[PDB]
Parts: sequence; C-alpha cells; structure tokens
Amino acid sequence: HDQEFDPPKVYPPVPAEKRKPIRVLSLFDGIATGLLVLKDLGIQVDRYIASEVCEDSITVGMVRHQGKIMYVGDVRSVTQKHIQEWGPFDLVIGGSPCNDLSIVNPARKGLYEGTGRLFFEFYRLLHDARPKEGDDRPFFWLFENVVAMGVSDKRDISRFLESNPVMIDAKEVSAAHRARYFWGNLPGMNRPLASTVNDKLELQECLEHGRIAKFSKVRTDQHFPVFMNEKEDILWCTEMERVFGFPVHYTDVSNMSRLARQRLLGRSWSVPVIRHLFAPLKEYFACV
Amino acid sequence: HDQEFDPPKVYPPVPAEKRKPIRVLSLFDGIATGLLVLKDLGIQVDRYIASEVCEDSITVGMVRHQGKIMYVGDVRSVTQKHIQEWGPFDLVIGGSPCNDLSIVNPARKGLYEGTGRLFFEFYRLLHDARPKEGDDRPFFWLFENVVAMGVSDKRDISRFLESNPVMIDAKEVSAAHRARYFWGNLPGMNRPLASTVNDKLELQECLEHGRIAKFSKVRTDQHFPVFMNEKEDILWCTEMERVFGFPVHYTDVSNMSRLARQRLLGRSWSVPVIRHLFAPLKEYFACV
Ligand SMILES: Nc1ncnc2c1ncn2[C@@H]1O[C@H](CSCC[C@H](N)C(=O)O)[C@@H](O)[C@H]1O
Ligand SMILES: Nc1ncnc2c1ncn2[C@@H]1O[C@H](CSCC[C@H](N)C(=O)O)[C@@H](O)[C@H]1O
Repeated sequence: HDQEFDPPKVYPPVPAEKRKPIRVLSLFDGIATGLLVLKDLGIQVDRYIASEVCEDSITVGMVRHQGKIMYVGDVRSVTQKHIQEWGPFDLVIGGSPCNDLSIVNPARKGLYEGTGRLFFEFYRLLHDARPKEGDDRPFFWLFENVVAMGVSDKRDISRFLESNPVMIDAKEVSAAHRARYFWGNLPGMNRPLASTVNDKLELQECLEHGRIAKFSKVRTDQHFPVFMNEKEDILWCTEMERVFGFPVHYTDVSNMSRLARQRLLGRSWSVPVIRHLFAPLKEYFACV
Repeated sequence: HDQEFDPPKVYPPVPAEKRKPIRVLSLFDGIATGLLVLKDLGIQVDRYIASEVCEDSITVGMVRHQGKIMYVGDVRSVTQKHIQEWGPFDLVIGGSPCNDLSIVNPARKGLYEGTGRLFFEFYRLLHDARPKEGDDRPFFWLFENVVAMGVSDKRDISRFLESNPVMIDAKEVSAAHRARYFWGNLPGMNRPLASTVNDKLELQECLEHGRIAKFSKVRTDQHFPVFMNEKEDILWCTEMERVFGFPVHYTDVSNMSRLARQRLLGRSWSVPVIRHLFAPLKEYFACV
C-alpha cells in the first residue's frame, strides 16, 4: 500500500565522548513496559515521565521501578509549558487505547471519540517535545496500535505522524498471536525479527510445572488452551507475563483481582517486540 | 504449668558415613512450608508426601516444587497399609485446622468436631509412621497449633502426643504477632530464638517502595496498618509473604482472588519459626 511517500529521517551516530543518558516521555504507559525494556537493555535513564491515569498501572510502576517514574495524571492536563519546563526529551513513546479504534467492535465509535482522540493528544505532545529547526539532537518517537483498524483510520494516522507503519507480529519472537502497527523513526524500523535465544518462542517454555500446552501459541471452541492434570484450565497470569515477555511475577503489585491483571496485561506492550525496537538506541545513547 | 511429666527422647547423632536423606510425611500441608524450609536449609529430600485436600494448596505445591510432592487426598483415605507401603518416615509434620480449636469463636464446637478431630487422624498416622521397639532409627515429629485454646484441650493434646508444647512467638524472629504451640521431640525444642540477620525483623523491610509502616509489626480501629501516598491501604499479599517469611511472590500460582490468598497465607506456618525448628535436623541427616 503506497498512498503516501516520505523518506525516514536518519540521524547521524554520536560518538562515545558526547554520549548522554536518555530522557523519556511515555504518554500512555500503563504497565511500564518501556522503562522495563530500557533497564533490561542496560541504558542509563536520566528522566522518565509517565502520564498515566489508572491507579493500578501507577502501582505497577511504583513497585517495579522504585520512584524513578515521574507521574503525571491525565494527558489532557499536560500543556506546552509542562513539556518545555521538564527538559528536552530524547524518546517519546505511547500506544493509544483501542476501545474505538479496533474494528472488532460492531458498534465502534471511531477515531474521533474520547478513547481514540487521545491519539491527537499524543500528536500535540509530539508537537511540543519535537525540537525546532537547526537542532541536530537525535529525537526519536514511537506510536503503537492494533492491526484491526480501518483503511481510512490507518491512512489518517500515517499521514498525521508522517511515517510508515511497520507491522510486527508477536509470534515471530514470542508465544503470542498479535500483530501491531508501529509508527516511528527508529533506525532499522523494518529490519527482520532477530529472535533471541533467551526469549521464549514456544508456549510450553512459558508454562509452569504440571501443565501441557494444547496449542503452539496463544491468541490475544468452549475449551481452554492448557491441560492441567488431564483437565482444561485457564491460562495463568504469570504464564501470561511469560508469554508477553515480562519478568516472572511482574504484575502482582497490589490487591487486584484476576480480571484486573487481565485488563492490565491485555493492553500492555510485548517486551521482546519492544526490545527489538529499542535495540539500536544502545549505540546512540548511554550504556550501563 | 506442670500437669504431666515425661522426659523427651533424645536420639544419638549419626555420623556422616551412615547419613541418609529424609523421608517426610506432611499431613496438613496447605501451603508447602515444610518442604520450602527443607530446601532452604539445603537438605536432601528422598520422599515428600503431602495429604492435602484443597486444590489451591495443591497448586501452590505443584508450582513451587515441580512434581516432587507425592499427593494424597483426604487424610481419612490414608490407612496403615499406605503408611507401611510408602517406606519408613524420618519426619512427620502437621498443623490441624483450628476452626473449632480456637477460642476466638464464641460458638466454638471444640476438639471433637470434624475440624478438630482431624488431629486424631494425625495421631493415627503418628501411630503408623512411628517405628516399633528395637529400631534405633531417628524418628522425628512436629505438631503445630494456635495459642488461643482451652486448658483442657491443650492438656488432652499434650497428654496424647506425650510432649511438652513449646510456645514460639513470630515477633522474636519475624514481623508478625502470632504465638503458636509446637509439640515435638526435636533436639533444642525450647532453645531461644536465634534471630537470623537475613530474616526481616521489622515490618518496613517487608514493605514495597512508596509505603510507610504505621505499626512496628502486624497482627494475624477502622484503619489500615500501612500508609501509601498519605492514604491508608490494605496490607499486600506479597508483603504478607515477606512478613510470614515466604519467598517473594510465593502464593501466586493460579487464578485465585485476594481472599483466597489471604485464606491460604493465614493458615500457613511461619517460615523463620520452622527454619529455627528444622535447624538441628541438618546434623542428623543429609546436606546439599
Ligand atoms: N486519557 C488518558 N491519559 C493517559 N492514560 C490513559 C488515559 N486514558 C486511559 N489511559 C490509560 O492509559 C493506557 C492506554 S491503553 C494501551 C497501553 C499501552 N499499549 C502499554 O504499553 O501498556 C490504559 O491502561 C488506560 O488505563
Ligand atoms: N481433612 C483434611 N485433610 C487434609 N487436609 C485438610 C483437611 N481438611 C482441611 N484440610 C486442609 O489442610 C490445611 C490445614 S490448616 C493449617 C495448615 C498448616 N498450619 C500449614 O502449614 O499450612 C488447610 O489448608 C485445609 O484446606
């Protein structure tokens, strides 16, 4: 599909003597997957600012990052003054809530409802955190969304962000079936999925003991995908974290139920997919 | 209180050339605290047999011990034939459910109801697993119960088990307020609480980040014992595991709610108290 045409801006590599840690703005953070991947790659983080509403996700971040995260409330409360007073950013990330962007809803409300239009909030903060002309600072940005969108919606998003959406499927690097569009200007945006041997490709490596995988991988019949003691059992939450690439026992931070952990892990990013995406940032920024 | 009088049987120490791994019968296992403590002390376990009813506790054991546990169902299904066919045991452990043994109930049903009389099931399996006369094999046993019992109940239990109940309070070695009676014939049954520096004595060492302990320790006002972001918050389950001496994120094994994790962790043993109790077994049995 060639509807628009624009070259991706490739920044020159900075040497090690002018190497600086990253300043990261994370708009729709949720479960703090971005800072988790950044800490796993061994990258020094000078400032991480997450604008999260949901208190369970804020609790996930406060437990798993120990007060490193600077919290904002709603993204509508962020102005241009808040962007220009919190220093210039080096990495902007986010994925808008796809309640009305997904075409799996028969009665979907579209891009221009209060769940979808938050994307434009992103664009506004994309417009504020972007450096002006004449500044050769390497500025990188990343937007995530689902594959189940309309043609006009994806076309308008691609025109607004001015980048080619690469499609990445979790089955090439992890044990999940979800294809996601990624807008951004990272180097090697469409390079193939370098599967890490430490990543759990099959489903059975993500299971616990005493459980047999019925399928080869899981999706995002009135049965259950795991047999347990010759009985079909629901897929566990820690096993869901191992499928989604998270560390073991990650989203157990408060007194939330099983349904809350499902709602948090469903909306979260895939750790291996991000690790692939954030990989070339290591040569552009600080290392630890 | 000197109502009965009997000397504790002290077994001779076996040297290292005749040293064998342990065979453990665990009647009212629940959360597998005994085998956890045994693996933490570095003791080779040849056979561990847990007779547990509740499927959540069986799931805890299957996750945290990887099929090492031989499961029986109800303790009433165990006969003398099952004891004599599963080899002679070296350590028998258990704590009966104190639904009717506790005097915190105003309408308590007593020792001789189906929650209390399961203790006698223990005694029956204590009678079957005990070696006959002439056998100098070191056989050890341990029964646990709450402090809130009647005088006649504790007297009858002490007469039936023929041992002096030592009282151990969790506050001397951990951050919990519970005193428990321990019947048994382990060496150093009433030696004082050797507090380990690796054990978390204070409550604040068991908390996560961003939470301030209101009290010095927790119990087993319409307020909450932990402030979180200048707001009173319920004590977390993983923090409850850190209080009770369990490893971090221990009882997160299936899709159980907060109330199920409370019901499992409440009935469970205190890991440091057991570690103290199981400590002298290291010189009588195998080491790893
Ligand atoms: N107006 C808003 N501003 C900021 N966050 C919002 C928001 N509305 C909802 N959220 C929260 O932000 C998250 C966006 S949903 C997708 C999250 C993202 N894919 C991830 O990496 O986890 C949701 O968890 C939702 O609870
Ligand atoms: N008849 C029975 N036989 C075996 N287990 C039983 C039982 N009835 C109840 N149980 C279970 O056995 C446990 C006894 S309650 C106390 C458990 C013990 N203090 C511990 O170390 O965890 C409870 O979790 C209960 O679910």
